[PDB]
Amino acid sequence: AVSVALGQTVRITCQGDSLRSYYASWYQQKSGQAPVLVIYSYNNFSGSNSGNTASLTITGAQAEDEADYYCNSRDSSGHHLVFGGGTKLTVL
Amino acid sequence: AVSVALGQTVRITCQGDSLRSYYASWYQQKSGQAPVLVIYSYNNFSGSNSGNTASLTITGAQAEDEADYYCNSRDSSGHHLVFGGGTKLTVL
Amino acid sequence: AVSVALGQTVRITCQGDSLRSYYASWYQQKSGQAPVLVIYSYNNFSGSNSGNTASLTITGAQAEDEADYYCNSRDSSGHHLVFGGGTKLTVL
Amino acid sequence: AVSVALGQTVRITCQGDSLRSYYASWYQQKSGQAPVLVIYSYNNFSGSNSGNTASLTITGAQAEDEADYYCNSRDSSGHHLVFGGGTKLTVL
Amino acid sequence: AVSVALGQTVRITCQGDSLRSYYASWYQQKSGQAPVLVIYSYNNFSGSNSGNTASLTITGAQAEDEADYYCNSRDSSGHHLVFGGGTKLTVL
Amino acid sequence: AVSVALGQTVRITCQGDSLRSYYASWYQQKSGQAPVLVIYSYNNFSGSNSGNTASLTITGAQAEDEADYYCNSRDSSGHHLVFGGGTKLTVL
Repeated sequence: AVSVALGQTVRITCQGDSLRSYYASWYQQKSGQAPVLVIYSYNNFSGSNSGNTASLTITGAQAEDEADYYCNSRDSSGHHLVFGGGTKLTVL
Repeated sequence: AVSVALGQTVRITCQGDSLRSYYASWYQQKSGQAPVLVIYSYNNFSGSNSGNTASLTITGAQAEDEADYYCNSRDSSGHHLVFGGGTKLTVL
Repeated sequence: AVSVALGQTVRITCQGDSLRSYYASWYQQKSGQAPVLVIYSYNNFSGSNSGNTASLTITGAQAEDEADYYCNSRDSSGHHLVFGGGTKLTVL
Repeated sequence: AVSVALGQTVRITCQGDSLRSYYASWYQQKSGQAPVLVIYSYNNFSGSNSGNTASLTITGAQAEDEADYYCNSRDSSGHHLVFGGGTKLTVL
Repeated sequence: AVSVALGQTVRITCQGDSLRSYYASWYQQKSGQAPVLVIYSYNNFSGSNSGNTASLTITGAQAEDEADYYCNSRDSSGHHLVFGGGTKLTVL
Repeated sequence: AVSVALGQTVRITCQGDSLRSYYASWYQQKSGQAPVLVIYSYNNFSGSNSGNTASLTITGAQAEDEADYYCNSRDSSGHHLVFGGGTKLTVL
């Protein structure tokens, strides 16, 4: 009569070798990530039956080195269903 | 009669080898990511039955090195359904 | 009678080898990403039954090196359905 | 008659070796991530029957080094269903 | 007649060796993560039958080094179902 | 007649060796994580039948080094079901 099934099957398989060999003297300098962000500063939404998905993301500085080598499923998601105002499924 | 099935099958398979060998002296300098962003600064949405998906993203500086070598499914998603104002599915 | 099925099958398979070998002394300099963005600065939406998808993205500086070598499904999505004002599916 | 089944099967299998060998003197300096973010500073949502998913994320500075080498499922999710205004599934 | 089954099977298997050998004198300096965030400072939601998922995250500075080498399922989740306004599943 | 079964089977198996050997004098300095966050400072939700999941997280400074090498299932979760306004499953 009714069958409601919410399933998520995530099968991730990685086979790899990361061999990193430095045989000689080296120098790395990635210094100085100081972005100055000044937003909406130093200056002189929805109604009754609705569905609203709003995202504000502010990041000053992000820096990834030698990372996420294999099968990086970070922050994975699915089927975002933002319904508003009343849902009705009916069979007669 | 009713059957509502929300499924997501993610099967990721990577087979690789990353061999990185430096046999001689080297120098790398990626310094100086200080973008100055000044937005809406230093200066003298929706109604009753609606669905609204708004995204504001501000990033000052992002820097990825030697990253995400294999099968990078980072921030993956699907079927974003932002419905507003009342949904009705009916059979007679 | 009613059957509503939201499915997403993502099957990604990569087989590769990244062999990077430097046998001699080298120098790399990618310094100086300081774009100055000044937006809407230093200066003297929708009504009742609607669906609105608005995106504002501001990035000062982005820099990817030696990244995303194989099968990069980063930020993947599908079926964005922003409905407004009331939906009705009816059979008699 | 009714069968409601919410399932999530996550099978992640990684086989890899990360061998990192430095045979010579080296120097790394990634100093200076002091982004100055000043947001909405120094300056002189939804109604009755609704579903609302709002995210505000502010990060000053994020820095990942030599991390997430294999099978990184960090912050993984699925089937976000934000329903509002009353749901009714009915069979006769 | 009714069968309601909420299941989550997470089977993670990693086999890897991280051998890190430094045979020569080295220097690493990642100092200076003091982002100054000043938000909504120094300046002169939902109604009756609804489901609302709101997240505000503020992080001053995050720094991960030599971490999450294998099978990092940190902060994993699934089937977030935020229902509001009264649910009714009925068979006759 | 009724069968309601909430199950969670988490089987994590990691086999790895982390051998870290430093044969020469070294220096590491990661000092200076003093982000100054000043939020909503120095300045001159939901109604009757609803389900609401709100998270506010403020972290001044987080720093992980040489951590979470294998099978890190820290803060793992599943099937967050925040229902509001009265649920009724009925068979006749």
